[PDB]
Amino acid sequence: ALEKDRRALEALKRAQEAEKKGDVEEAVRAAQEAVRAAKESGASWILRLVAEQALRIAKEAEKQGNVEVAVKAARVAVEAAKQAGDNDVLRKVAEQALRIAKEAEKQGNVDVAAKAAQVAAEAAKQAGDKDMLEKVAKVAEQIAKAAEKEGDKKVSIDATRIALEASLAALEIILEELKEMLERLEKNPDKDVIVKVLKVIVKAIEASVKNQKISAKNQKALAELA
Amino acid sequence: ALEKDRRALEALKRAQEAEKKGDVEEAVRAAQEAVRAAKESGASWILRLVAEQALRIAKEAEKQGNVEVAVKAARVAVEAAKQAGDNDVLRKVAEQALRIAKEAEKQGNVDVAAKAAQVAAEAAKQAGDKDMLEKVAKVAEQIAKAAEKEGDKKVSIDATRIALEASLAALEIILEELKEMLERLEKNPDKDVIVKVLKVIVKAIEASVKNQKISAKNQKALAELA
Amino acid sequence: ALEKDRRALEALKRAQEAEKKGDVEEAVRAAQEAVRAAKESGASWILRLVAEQALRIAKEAEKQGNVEVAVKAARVAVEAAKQAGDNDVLRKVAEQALRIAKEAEKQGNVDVAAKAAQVAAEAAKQAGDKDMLEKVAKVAEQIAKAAEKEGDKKVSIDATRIALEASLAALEIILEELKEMLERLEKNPDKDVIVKVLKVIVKAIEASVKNQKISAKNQKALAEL
Repeated sequence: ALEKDRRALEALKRAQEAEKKGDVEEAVRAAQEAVRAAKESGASWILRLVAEQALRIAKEAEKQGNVEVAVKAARVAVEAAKQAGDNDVLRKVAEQALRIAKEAEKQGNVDVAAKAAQVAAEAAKQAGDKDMLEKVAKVAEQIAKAAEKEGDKKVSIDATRIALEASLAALEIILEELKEMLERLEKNPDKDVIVKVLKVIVKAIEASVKNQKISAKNQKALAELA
Repeated sequence: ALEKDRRALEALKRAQEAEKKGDVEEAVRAAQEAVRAAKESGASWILRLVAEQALRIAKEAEKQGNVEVAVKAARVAVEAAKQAGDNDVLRKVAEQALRIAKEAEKQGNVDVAAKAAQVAAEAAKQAGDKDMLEKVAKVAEQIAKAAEKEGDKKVSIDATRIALEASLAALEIILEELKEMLERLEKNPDKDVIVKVLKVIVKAIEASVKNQKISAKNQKALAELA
Repeated sequence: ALEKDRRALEALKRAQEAEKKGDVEEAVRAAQEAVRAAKESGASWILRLVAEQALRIAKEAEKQGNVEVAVKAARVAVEAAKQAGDNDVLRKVAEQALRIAKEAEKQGNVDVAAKAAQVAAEAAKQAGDKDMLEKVAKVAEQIAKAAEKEGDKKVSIDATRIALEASLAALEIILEELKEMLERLEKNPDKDVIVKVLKVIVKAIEASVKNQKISAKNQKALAEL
């Protein structure tokens, strides 16, 4: 709260050596202790550095391939921002985790591509971004179809699960926006408000039908296993 | 009339004598013979007794614990109340089975608890009580969450299946209520009727999201099996 | 031409002579050769002729009562009409594959009935007929209930999967009709257009509930093992 943040800054001082070099071993070890010691302190002012530093170690991990360790750095980034409560960094980690997922898809590593999609769905859910959640759901659907071609089934089933959980979360946000527009129509009836509510109902039916579309894929994946 | 029916009332007295003597097991065996002879006669009047009588045996067990015998008596009650067609008794069977299911959950027997939550669902769907069907789902979710901690995974799948079939039955009722409101919208196109139809659609979508969220939680219970 | 091609035309002629003879069984074997060679040509038409000819083999196999051969004839017709387009040919196959499904029923062959319902759901989904896809999903439900009464559980799971796929396909088509109705509401927003949009919204929710009902039964079958 007040008397243990200095232990994290010195753990951040032992972390920033990976700027001149490209070491990922000491970068993930320092990121583990940084996001850990900062979370127990509960000081959102030290969580803003470890979250931004994790974006710096994940950006360098994105270079030179290294997608296997880039997701481990984005996992640290989302854990720091999830407990801090900042909505802007969660949107940046979500968009950056999508790159790690699309890169790992090209690298042939669907396991890392799925793990990067989970982090992308992890930050987008907590931040409440409906446009990002549906995007993570469609990226996880491509990883699932890619794993189906790779004959993996291990990641394909987990990729549909992330696609379903991401699209289900976006369906809740649209549902909340529809009930916010419903209470606005109350005590204020108008043809312009009715049209605005009808447009949200269509968006909700669109997110529901796509959610059932992903739901049938996850049942299809489970049916191939059993 | 007087045969294949007198045998039903004799089984009721054989059950009534057991309730005062004890051993509710023998009371259910008599109530099982009663509902069998009552269903053969097809008299809705005798079916209301064996239903309300078997309900009494279920409450006799509740104080004695023995939730295994309570569900057997609640299944006889819901089977007799279903063939009779009296929704008042079916609404009482649903509430009593929720009690047995919550007590079997406190006792740790989540298997009997799920069987009781199934009996509660059977009664609430036959009577057409959406407010009870949504209530049954809440309990069947609690039993599923309870089966998660106990390690009994087969019950967790069966409990989420029951929470799904209850939410599904509630969605059909709201869908029927929506088609009646759409029927009153075809006649007299009015701004006030539109607001009421818009109000039901949001409730139908909100129930659909709750059903797809229960379905997603059920598929999560299926993907956990290694 | 001559090479690669023509091999399908001569196979179709052998099929036409087999239809005149009424062997039907051999007619499917030649038609299988014809649709494979026509895919090698990758040419519009030819396939269109193989699709329309194979339908006739499936029609005369209904008169013969050989529903087993009829589902292979419709499988070649749905595979040829899929590559050639012409959704009126696909709609013609789905109508014939449902007739095969009902004829496969009642006789007792629920496995072939499931194969016929898949073909009907294959054509109607490609053509985009929600009224046929809904009709395929209802017949696939009749196969699943009958497969339970006959005792074969593997066919019952396959029948519910086809029922869900044809029901999910029709739900996507109705969603597109609703999006088109919403865009017409944005350009002309008044009471009468709102009434028609709300009428489609009810049809979209009614299909969504019927799709979730089949999804739950497929999950129940997946809960086993």
